[PDB]
Amino acid sequence: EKKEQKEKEKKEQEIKKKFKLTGPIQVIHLAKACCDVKGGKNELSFKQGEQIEIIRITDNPEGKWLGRTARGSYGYIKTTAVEIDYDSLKLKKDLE
Repeated sequence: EKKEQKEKEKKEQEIKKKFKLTGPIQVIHLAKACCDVKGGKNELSFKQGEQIEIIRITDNPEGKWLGRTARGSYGYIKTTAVEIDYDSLKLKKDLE
């Protein structure tokens, strides 16, 4: 199907230039932002229990990863602001 552009908000337009995700991006892991976080202008405006996905493991000076909420907001993440799991790539919590 046309799973190329989804266009949810007006946010992904910007993030494609700002964080540079212009094109096809894949998840590296599944994060879940915890707690009350800084979440500034470069960061994702997420929250505690926010189901975000990180698409980019950045080594870039920001010292942040590139994540996105299920709400369609992409942002940098302090690696401490989220719970980064490898489990969530498979989801083996139930495992049935």
